[PDB]
Amino acid sequence: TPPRSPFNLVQETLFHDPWKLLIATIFLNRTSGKMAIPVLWKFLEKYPSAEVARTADWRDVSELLKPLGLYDLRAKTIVKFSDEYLTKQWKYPIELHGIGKYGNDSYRIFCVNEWKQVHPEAHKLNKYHDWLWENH
DNA sequence: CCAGCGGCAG
DNA sequence: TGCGCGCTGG
Repeated sequence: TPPRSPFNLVQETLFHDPWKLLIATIFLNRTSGKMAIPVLWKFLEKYPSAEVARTADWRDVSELLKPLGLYDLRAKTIVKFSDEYLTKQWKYPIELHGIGKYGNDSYRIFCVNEWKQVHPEAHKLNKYHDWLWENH
C-alpha cells in the first residue's frame, strides 16, 4: 500500500482499482489536471468499471469529455482500452490500447510493488519516485 | 476577447 | 500525422 506523501497525485486515491488509475492517466494526457480531475469524477460516476465502460457508446463518452479536448480520440480509446483490460491477457498495462509509459509507470509504482524498476518521466511522478528512493 | 501549449494509434 | 480544449499569461 503506497505511503502518505506530500504529493497531490490522483493515483494515490485510485490505486486499488487499476482500471480507474489507468483511466485517470488517459484523462491527464495533454490536459490540465485542473480540468481532467472534476471530469474524471463525472465519468467514474457514470462508468464506474471497465465492465460497463467497454459496452459504452463512445459518442456518449465523447460528449462528456468535450471541455478536455481530444474527446473523440479519448472516448474511442477508453471503450477499446476497457474491453482489452478485461479480455486481453496482460501483465503490464502498456500491452493495452491507449496505455503508454505514463500509465505503465503509474501502474508499476502504485498498483504493483515495482517502483524500483520504474524510470518515470512525468514531472510529478518523477518527483514522487525520487521521494520513494530518498525515503527507502 | 488574444493564442501557444500539451504521446497514443493508425 | 491527427487529435483539441480552455488555461494561462499578461
